[PDB]
Amino acid sequence: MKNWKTSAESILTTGPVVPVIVVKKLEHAVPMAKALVAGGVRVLEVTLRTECAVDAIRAIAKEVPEAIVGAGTVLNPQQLAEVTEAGAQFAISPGLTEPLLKAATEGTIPLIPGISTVSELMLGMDYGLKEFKFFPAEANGGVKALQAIAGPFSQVRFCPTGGISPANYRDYLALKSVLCIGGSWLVPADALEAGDYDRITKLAREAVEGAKL
Amino acid sequence: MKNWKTSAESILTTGPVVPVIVVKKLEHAVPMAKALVAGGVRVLEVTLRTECAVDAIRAIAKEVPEAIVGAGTVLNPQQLAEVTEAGAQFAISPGLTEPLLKAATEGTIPLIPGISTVSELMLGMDYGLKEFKFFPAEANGGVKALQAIAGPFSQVRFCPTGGISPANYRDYLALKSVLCIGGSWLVPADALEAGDYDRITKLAREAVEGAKL
Amino acid sequence: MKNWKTSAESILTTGPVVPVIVVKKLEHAVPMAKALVAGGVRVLEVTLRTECAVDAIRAIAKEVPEAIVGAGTVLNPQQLAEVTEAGAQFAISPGLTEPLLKAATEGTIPLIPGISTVSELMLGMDYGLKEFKFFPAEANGGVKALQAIAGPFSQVRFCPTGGISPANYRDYLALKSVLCIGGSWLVPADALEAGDYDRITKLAREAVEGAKL
Repeated sequence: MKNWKTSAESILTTGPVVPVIVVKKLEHAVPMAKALVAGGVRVLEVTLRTECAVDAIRAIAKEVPEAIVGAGTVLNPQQLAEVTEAGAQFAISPGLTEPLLKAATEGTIPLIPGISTVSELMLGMDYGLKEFKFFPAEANGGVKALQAIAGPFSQVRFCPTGGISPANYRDYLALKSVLCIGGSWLVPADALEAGDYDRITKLAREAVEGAKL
Repeated sequence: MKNWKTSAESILTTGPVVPVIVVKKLEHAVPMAKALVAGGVRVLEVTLRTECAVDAIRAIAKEVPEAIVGAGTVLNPQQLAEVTEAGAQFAISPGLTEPLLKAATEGTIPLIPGISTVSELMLGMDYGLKEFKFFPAEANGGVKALQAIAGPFSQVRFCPTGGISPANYRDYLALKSVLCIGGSWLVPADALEAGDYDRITKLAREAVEGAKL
Repeated sequence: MKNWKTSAESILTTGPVVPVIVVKKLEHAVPMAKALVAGGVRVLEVTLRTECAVDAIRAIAKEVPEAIVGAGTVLNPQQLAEVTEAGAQFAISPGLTEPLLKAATEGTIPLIPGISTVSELMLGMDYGLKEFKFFPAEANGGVKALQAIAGPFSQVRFCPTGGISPANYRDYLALKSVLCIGGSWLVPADALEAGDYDRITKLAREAVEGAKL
């Protein structure tokens, strides 16, 4: 993608699972990141759903070089600019709009936007993108929906997210159109609100092993 | 929003139910509006699906000032201008497009447009909107679908419509992201056609009563 | 549209079933085509999902004059221009984009674009289209979705495709808003390579006979 030195494809094929992270207390950012890395998970999506989000991204970026940190829930060019300055390596949006696609295209980091319909995918393809997030996965119609929607597009790859759990992420990873999935079970709130990092690491390891066929 | 004296939020917080009205005979418009008001329902969405629709809005605005009358099935700038001229206090659309959104934001009355996906939600948000219609609610996957779609957006509120009835409207009204719902059961075509306003008033009163949470 | 001698309506109203074709081997096109027509199916959608696609359209348009040959999976003004020159009589897309919609109205052949949501349908209507593909049918919310849409748009007509087979195509065909159905069951891959045109004619024949309501 001309202006992106790091391809969206490389972000999505780094591992089978990209954790959708919600960090409430900035102090838990780094240890949580190092914990995930300890469990074999290197691409971390920090969602812009909390006050400390961007700060969390900046911290992880400077302190956990063994992890590729990025931003999630990026809804517009303003937020894209913010996470880019904070050090995010990639951006994930739950959906897409032309202003976001355009600023991302002209930007320096890869954006992996979510889509729910073929028209949304085609719009994204008009901007040169080939990797997308399928969100909300289950609500969109699960594996069947993704299969139909991926049908007429052989070169497109997806990262299904939304309703994905240890019980069904294998069903998605099995699809040839899928590169990886997104899950929020790796960094449970309760576990993060207790400093139980050993628990996080184990969830990552299980997530990675549970993905290997 | 800057140019709207009456906020979209105000429209949706007025009551738990917004009747989606289809009036075929102009002469029924006023007594219908009075009957609904009598039942405790005053946010009246007159859909642009019949020739007398615009005249209906005008008649109601004039003869039943106590009701907050507006337009539905507004598909483009032209129609939006036409109903605004006719006295509609708000506008509802089953979906959205940039031309409609831009014209609405430039206009004087709130537009509460329908979306089905996150990308459509984001487009509306690009124009500053925060209140939306979720249509067709049931066909889009119902409550589950909406919760998934509303997940990444805490400040957004909805008015789901499409397949909602006394049987399930409390399922929607129970959600934190839902302010109210739209339904067509308060004004059955036969009742309206038969000038049976007692029935309409009863339906409205039962609707308001059953929505209590 | 102003520049379509053969309306989209004409295409969709020709027969009850429109086979979505994927031709891997040129030279399989004509025999397959003739096989379909012999069964009573004249409208053939050749999807741009293979290298020989464009060649198959030209080959079928030359050796089978009665068949109404068209292109499928047309995604951008480039593929549209290509198929048009190759002799496609119409174009079908999985979804729609403004660039594609614009080039279509400027072109010479009718475009029947797919839509999944009311917002996408409205975009298409902003370009004057009245006929649309409903894809992916099942995932979109199947029959009930379509009916929900008929409310605000009673003049729009659809050709639903995706998850439709003899077990359910009648459920769609029964709807007033439906002109015809799209399906792939008329030409089973195995049957093609096996050179079993008889099977194709029987499937096509049963398709038409089964549609009679």
